[PDB]
Order: sequence, then C-alpha cells, then structure tokens
Amino acid sequence: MDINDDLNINSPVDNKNVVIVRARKTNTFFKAFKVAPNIWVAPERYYGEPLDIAEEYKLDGGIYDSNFLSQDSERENFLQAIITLLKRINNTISGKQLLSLISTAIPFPYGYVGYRETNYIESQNNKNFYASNIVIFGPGSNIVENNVICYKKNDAENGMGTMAEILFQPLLTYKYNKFYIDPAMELTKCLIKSLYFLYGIKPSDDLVVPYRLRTELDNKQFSQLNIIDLLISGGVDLEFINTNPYWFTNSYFSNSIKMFEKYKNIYETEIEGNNAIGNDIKLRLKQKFQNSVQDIWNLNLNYFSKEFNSIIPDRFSNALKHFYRKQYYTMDYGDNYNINGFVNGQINTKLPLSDKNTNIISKPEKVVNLVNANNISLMKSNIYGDGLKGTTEDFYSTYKIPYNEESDNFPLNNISIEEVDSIPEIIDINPYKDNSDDLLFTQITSTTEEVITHTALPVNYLQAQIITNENFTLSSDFSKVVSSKDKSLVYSFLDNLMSYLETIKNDGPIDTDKKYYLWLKEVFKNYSFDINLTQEIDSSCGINEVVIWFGKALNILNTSNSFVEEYQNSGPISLISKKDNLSEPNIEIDDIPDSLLGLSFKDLNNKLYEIYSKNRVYFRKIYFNFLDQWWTEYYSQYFELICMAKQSILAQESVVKQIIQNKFTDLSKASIPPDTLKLIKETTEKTFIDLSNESQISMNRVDNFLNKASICVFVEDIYPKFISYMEKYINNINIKTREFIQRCTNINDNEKSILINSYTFKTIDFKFLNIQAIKNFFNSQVEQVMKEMLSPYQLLLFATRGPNSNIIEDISGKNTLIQYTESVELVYGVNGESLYLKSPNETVEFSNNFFTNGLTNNFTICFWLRFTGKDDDKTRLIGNKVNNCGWEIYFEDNGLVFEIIDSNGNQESVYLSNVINNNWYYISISVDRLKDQLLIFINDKNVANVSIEQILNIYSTNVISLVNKNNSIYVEELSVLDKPVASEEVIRNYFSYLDNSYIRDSSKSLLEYNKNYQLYNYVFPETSLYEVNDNNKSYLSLKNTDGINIPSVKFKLINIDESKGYVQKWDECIICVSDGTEKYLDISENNRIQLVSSKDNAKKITVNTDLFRPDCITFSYNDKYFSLSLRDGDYNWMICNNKVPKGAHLWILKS
Repeated sequence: MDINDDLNINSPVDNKNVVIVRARKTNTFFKAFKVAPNIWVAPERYYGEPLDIAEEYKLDGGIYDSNFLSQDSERENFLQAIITLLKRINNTISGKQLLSLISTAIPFPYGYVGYRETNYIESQNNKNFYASNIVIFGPGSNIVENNVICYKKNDAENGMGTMAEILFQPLLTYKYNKFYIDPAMELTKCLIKSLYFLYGIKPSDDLVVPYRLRTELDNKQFSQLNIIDLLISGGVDLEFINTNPYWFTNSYFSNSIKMFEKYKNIYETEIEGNNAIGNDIKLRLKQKFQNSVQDIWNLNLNYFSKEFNSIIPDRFSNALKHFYRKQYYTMDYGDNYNINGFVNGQINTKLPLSDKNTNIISKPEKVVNLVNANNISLMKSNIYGDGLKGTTEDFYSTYKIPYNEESDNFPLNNISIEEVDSIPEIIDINPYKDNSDDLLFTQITSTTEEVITHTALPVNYLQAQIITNENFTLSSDFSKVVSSKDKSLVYSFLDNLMSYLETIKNDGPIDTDKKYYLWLKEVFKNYSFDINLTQEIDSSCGINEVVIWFGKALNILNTSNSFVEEYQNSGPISLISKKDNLSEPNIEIDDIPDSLLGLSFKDLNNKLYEIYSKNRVYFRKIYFNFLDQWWTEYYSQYFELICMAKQSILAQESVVKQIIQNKFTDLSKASIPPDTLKLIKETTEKTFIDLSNESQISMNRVDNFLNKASICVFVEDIYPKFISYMEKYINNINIKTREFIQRCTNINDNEKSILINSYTFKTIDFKFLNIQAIKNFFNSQVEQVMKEMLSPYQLLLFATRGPNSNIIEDISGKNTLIQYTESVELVYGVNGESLYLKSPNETVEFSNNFFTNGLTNNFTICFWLRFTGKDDDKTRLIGNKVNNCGWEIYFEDNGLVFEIIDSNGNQESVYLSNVINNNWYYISISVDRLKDQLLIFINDKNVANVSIEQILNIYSTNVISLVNKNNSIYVEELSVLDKPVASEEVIRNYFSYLDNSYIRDSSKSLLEYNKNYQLYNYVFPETSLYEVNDNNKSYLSLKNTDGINIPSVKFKLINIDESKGYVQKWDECIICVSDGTEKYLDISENNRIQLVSSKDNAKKITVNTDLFRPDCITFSYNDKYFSLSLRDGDYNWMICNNKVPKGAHLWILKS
C-alpha cells in the first residue's frame, strides 16, 4: 500500500524521496530512497563495516565479498528486492500494522535549552533535514550477515529511542530441510527488533539467557543468547522462559515499564496540545503511546509465521549454524516471488544455488579425523560452532530464583491504519546535533581442534552418503565404502533399493517406455518400503514409533546386530553422548516473618496460608528451571540427532534421484521417439517430486520418535532428580516451620497442635509432571503451520452465497483454480452449499499441478453427488482424461463407471450399480499406486477393490473437469487427497459432513416441515403405510396381503413455531396425513396410532434420529417410541409399544 513503488536505482537526487545524506558524523555520505514515512532504503553496503576483512578474522559461515552490492544492476535488484519484501509485508493485516507503528514510532525529542529530534538525516550541504526512524542497508562485512544497528546506543536504552539501521540481504535465501525460507519473514524479524530501538528499551548487553549446552566440547559450556533475540525469535525456546510464573527476571522489565511511563508522561503533560509544538510530531507521539512496552515484548515471528504462512525454524533458531550446513539460493523477484509470497509456496518454488556457496567459510569447532587401526586418516569430519557467546561458566547454578512473585494473544490490533495514514509527514525537523555515536568494528578469530578417532561418529556416517563418484554403486558396509580404493562406493541403508537393484544387475537394457516405467515404479516403491520402514514399541514413556533404519544411518546402537531391539534394551537415554548435565538450582533463604511470632490463632492461620501460597507458587519456579535444563542440556542433543537423521533421509533420496537421472540418461541414447521422451521426462519430474513427498513422511517418523525419546528422558531421567531435590527442600522447610510455630509466644496449645499440622509440606506438593503439556511444548506455531502446508488435501471445495454474490473457492490452500460458467448457482446440498449445474453445456474446470497425476502418485477423489440423470448410453462426468489417458467417472446404465487408463492403453473400468436415482451418494475413489490397488466407496460401504497392477503411466492435464451435460447434477464437498484411503476415514468422513442436527429423507436430502412424504418401516421396506377402518375409527397399517384392499399413505410434519422451515433433532411436531380431512395422529389406551379429525387430539411427538443411519428418523412419545405391531391381518399397525422388536424404531420419509 503506502510503499513508494516508484524509484529505479537510477532516480536522481531531488531532495524529497531521493537524497544523499551523511553517515553518522563522518566525512562519508550515502544515497537513500524514501519508501514510506520515516522509512528509507540505502541500496548499497553498510558503511561502518569494512568490506574486504582480514582472513585471520573471517567468521565461520560468512561469505565475504567486496564486489557484492558493488554493481548497479545488483544495487537495483536489491532496491527492488527491499521494496518488494516490504509490499509483501503489507498485504498482511498484522504486518501493515507493524510497519505503521514503525512509521509512527518516532524517537522522543529533546527539550528547552523549541523541540529538537534525534531521528533524521543531514545532507552534504548540511542544511536540508529529513526525518527517518528506519534505514535498510545492504550487508556490512559478511554478506549473509543480517542486523539492526543503534544510532545512539544510550538513547536506545534510556526510554527515549533512536534511529535504527538495518543491514539486509534480500538476494539470498537458504533451505530449512525440505523447503526454502521466506526472506520477507527475515526482514520482519529485523523490523521487530528496531521497535525496541525506536521505543528506547534495547536490553542491556548482558541480559542473556542460556540457549544450548555445548556437548561437542570437553566441559560444561553454555551457548548464551541475549533476551531480546529470544523474545523476537518466538518458536519453542522461549516457551521455557515465558512460563506462568515467569521464573527468570531482571531490572530491565520493571525499569522498562518505569521509564516508559515517565516518557509517556512528559508527552501527556508537556507535549500534547502545546501550540508551540505541531501535529506532524505530537500526533505521532500520541500514536507511539497507544502501544505499551509489554505489547512490543510479546510481539514476534510466531504471530507472523501463521500470518505469512512461512515455516521458519522453531527449535534452536539462533544456534542453527551448529546443526545445519546452511545452503544458499539466488532469489528472483518478482517472478518467483509475488505480493503473495513465493509464487508456488515455500515448498515448490525451485530456486538456483548461488556461486557464492563455495566462498562460504568453514572454520569448524573441531575436525573428527576417522583413522583406522594403522592410524591413517580415512575421512575427517567437521563439527561447527553455533556462533554464540560462551559461558563460562554455569548459569543455573548462579541464578537465584527470586522469592518475590513480581494473558493475551495478538499484539498490534490497537493501531488503526485509517488513523495512522492521516498524520501529515514530519517536514520541519529541528536537529539535535548529537544524534549519533561514532561506530565500532569488533573482529575475532577461530581456533579449531583436530581429533583422531578410531570410532566412527554419526558425523562420519552422514558424510558417507554423499557422492564422490560420477559413476557409482551403493553399499551397506560403512568401512567398505570408506576403504573403496575407488572410491565408487556410497553408503546407503536403502537395503531394498539395493536388493532390487542388485537382482536386475545382469538383465537386458531399458528400451521400451514400458521397461522404464516398470523400473521406475519398483525403484520408487522400494524406496518407500525402505525410507519409512518403522516399528512401534514399549517404553515407560509411551508407545514410540521407532525408525528402524535410525541405527544404520547415524551409527547409534548400530553396534548390535539390530537397531530396534537395542533401543528397547538401553532406553531413550541410551542414544545421546552426555547424560549427566543437571546442576542444583540456587534457591531462597530461611525466614518466616518476625512479627508473626506474636500474633494469635485465626490471624496466624491465614498468614501461614500466605507463606504456603508463595511456597506452592515458588515450587513451580524451581520446576521450570529444571525443564529448561532438560531442553538446554538434553533435548538439544536429541535435536543433534534429529537434524542428522533428517539430513540422512535427504542424502538417501538424493542417491536415488541420481540413480534415476542416470537411468533416463540411459533412455537413450535410444529407439524411443522424440516427443515420447518429453513425457517419460515430465513423468520422472513428477516421480522425482513423488519421492520427496515420501521423504517428508520419513522425517516425521524420525521426529515423533526422537521428540518422544526426548520427553521419555524427562520423565524417567530428569524428573526423579527433581523429586530428590524437592523433598530435600521441603523436609528442610518443615524442620524450620516446626521451629517457627513453637517460637510463637501468642498462640495457645491448640494453635500449636493444629498449625504444626495445617501448614506442612509433603511429596504430592511438587508432583507437577504433565506429560501432555510437555508434549504440547512441541506443537509450536510453525509445526502447526507445517501441519497445514503438507496436508493430504489438494482441494476441498467451499462455496458461499456471499454479499449479493457467489464465492466458489478452495479451502485446501493450494493452487487449485476454479474456472467456470458465471451461470452456475449454489443450492443447499448435504451440509453446506452444493454446486448446481443446470446440466446444459455448463462445465466447471479444476486446475492444479498435482492433477496431472503420473506414474507413482497415490490419490483419493471424494465428493457428494445427486443425480437427475437419464439415458443408458455413456456420458463423461468428472475427469482428467486427456486425449485417452488418466481417469474419468462416466454415467452409464443404472450407475457410474470409473475408467482408469495409462499411456500404453491398459485399463480397469469399474461399474458401480445403483447411483442414477437422485438419492445423495458420497462417492470416494482411492487409487493406491504403492499397493497397486483400486478401492471405491459408495456412501459408507466399500463397493470395490481391484488390481491395477497392469496399469502404468496415467499422466494427463493439470485439469480435472466436471461436465454435467443434459442432466442437472448436484455436486458438493469435492476433494482430492494425495493419500490413498481406508474404510475407517470413509466412515469417519461420511458421518462428519452427515450429522448436523437436521433430519433427512431417504434421498439423504434435508427434511423440511410440511411436506407430503410416504412412511415405511425399516422392518418392512417397500410395503407402503396405509389406512383402514375396523374398530370404532380409522387406523394406520401396512398391506402385507397386497390387494386385500389398502392404498399408499401421505405424511406431513407441522411445528409449534410458525416461522421454522426445517426439521431438527429434539424438535416438537404434529404428524398429519391427507385422507378426507387433515387427519392428525393420536396414540390410543391400546397405544395404537389412529387418525383423528380433531386438532387438540393430535399428539405433540418429539423427533430424533439414528447417528449411524443417515436417512432415518424416529417418531415417539416420552420414552415410548413408535414401532410396528405384530403381523396381524395381514395388517401391520402403527403402535406406540414397549414389547415388540427394536428394529422397527427406524422410519424413512421418502418423497
């Protein structure tokens, strides 16, 4: 929105939106572009950070490059890059709100010996003055180095605020596992930081909390992380310090709220409404103060990861440099990146690696040299540092958990954007001369250990799965791979991929597309056997879905003959390298009040409860400290494995893909036709992709598994230790609480008796272990945002009759394009609005990249359908049958036909009987390419399973088309899954859409009041209910001697509420029949239903229904439901009786 899109890098200096201004107070000056109110861009290197720095000084994982941002093309790219990320941040309610606080968050001005501001730029005539809160630069020394620099450090600390400089790198991004991180999200991180600088609450440099324990190292050593980054980081880690209660604290918060107030007050008292002052400023101050310190603190990347839909790491985000060999991709705006986000999502958008990846510094914390018995180097493996400050030493020891105990969810909604975009530009700035400090380069060295080892490490195993040889074969013997003189071996635990590959070793060539598809299929299905091969087991800590290959990949408990049995053996604890890291907490001194010594019973009673209060609260505090250490010292190690195991599956995938690439590189040279290959190729790209889908699944198994084990160790290993410490504290407390009560002069013998007993502490006082909320730690915002982007729905079709308008969208959150006739109307269907096609040419086309299907993709199509369909001849209905490939559902004979076909002409067509009646039918087709198996489910029964093992390449268009010629069709809740389906979910999904509290007809359509339905019993299906006179009246029967002269009966429901349209369960009703008059139903003293012509005789029956039978209701009275009388005339009379068979409970209203 309010972002200036306008400037090319080549816009000249105009003294308005394009200035050349002085950097601090130096005899340096740089070029700048106003993108917004008080927000500028400096599309060149940061000035106060040398460009070619000394090698002795280059840090690990930097890319240093003096020729970066040197060029104009880049300077432009970048200028355009920033503007872009800024606009992408603006299509976001929350982020536009953020940026508006940034616009309006001016640093407070200095006063009378009228008002003089800190937040500005001087020009190089030094007489023109431009307001600025933010300036976004290119990188300083290192080019993957992001950052926020204070203009006047002390102004940033004192409650005042100061201009902020951002160094940014928008031209590179990196992968996190299997998806690319979103650079806009990283800018946001920085904007967030500068609010502290604009507010004047930058936390003191030594307000740092422990982050991760350094167990690559020989002693107890902590990586520590400044409070500010912890908060703005969000993710899992602050969930250990943001606890209720807060266990850790500091002068900074209390003081931050203090000095905020003073500065809020100076505004209130002096600045607001002073007519020497002026609106460009005082208005913005009002706006700076409509937000609190507290708001800015509880603001961070969580709330935005949801809002942007970025996955960005949630565990150990700050120390990733240790866990991750980060990889760098070149960034194209605005083609792969829109005001939308990466066009294609974080997952698909496929970016180019950057040439700079090589210049990336590798200064390992240590180098693991794997040497054999003869002490020769086999392979040397690097172990990287996280970057952070180090101990030294122990924090948990040193920090005294304060004796003194002194919600929300979303942070910037206070800020009204009408209100903000109304305030006139600050134009008259009166400069405070001394607005800036002189700046500082710090620089430092790395020192790296070599270690010799005869013991292969996980870090070695990992290294063993990357390819040395352009020509190569797999192997499961680590040493065989290392000791390849070749070295053409590469380690692999894909035991079956190799098993199959070794068996086809000596066969004929790949010449048919048929022979290739076969192979690719087996390859792929083999990789799936392998990579997600697992087994569930019993620990005390739950059932745990164990990764069967885990041992063989990182070489942990691989020392057995079998991994899985040995995790059983040793415990979750067995998997990590440092197991004794826990460190007694510093707790609180020994006095209960002295002026309680002389109070009497009922007063001392309720103030010993004050002691008890603070105590039970303070136990929680200790607990928290312990948890933090679990995480810090133990989970961190479980994560150590996680990333390794994760990298491992990805390495494995990559073997395969190259194996596959080299098989098409074989394909042909060939007999095969030019355009034939275009397909084999598209297909394999589709298959290469299918593998990745599969690989995610493996990474999740490793995640449940290792995360579980992580908590397994909290329950079994850390917790019992908490118990020991805690009764030490309480037994000791109890000594001293006994001795206080007897020091009491003013309490009686019965006060001594019952206060001793009343206020003592025992073992159940500190049993806090909640394993579920421990497990809840892990579903961070990101791991939730992840849930969704990877979900099996490629489409779920919503539609609403919107504000005088018709919205037909896709709730799945993918590509899925809906292209249709404007003439398509929406009618209530099963549970929401059903697509109504009048049946003419009226066609709707769904569009999604997935829908092209291919060789190895599994997928399910479900949808509701009601069909006013007609003739005996075959008619296309829904399908992606492109020129004789793929699949279609036809109309034919009295049902539907599922036809499914490959590029070779092989087919299983499958006739589904009973569909063309217009009763609603929930069709589910599940095609499993993994198991070669076609399942079809109509409503809640599975109607078919069929072998498709003769079916090959079903590759078609990216469009699944719903046609509906001649025959109006009702379609609702149309879905496409990328998983094949089990009957359980069929039953689950059937009854989900299906129970809404409303009642139905036997066409599964909605039941409304006042409609002429026929009634039948569940017991007697197609014998119509009828009337007959025999005993003093007119009765209700069914004719089981057909043509003993009774004819078909007409029902209608009627309501006490004149307005009410549609029938609901636990509703009240009057049953009517059309005979001679309106006949109203009545239960007699024989409890036999009989038709009366008398309004107040009519019974007020309650309607209810069966939750397993979709189309069925019941009619009843006060616990006596309506059923069918014994076979009688033959006549079966309507009875309200408690002694006949229960299977006559069920009534279908069919119109």
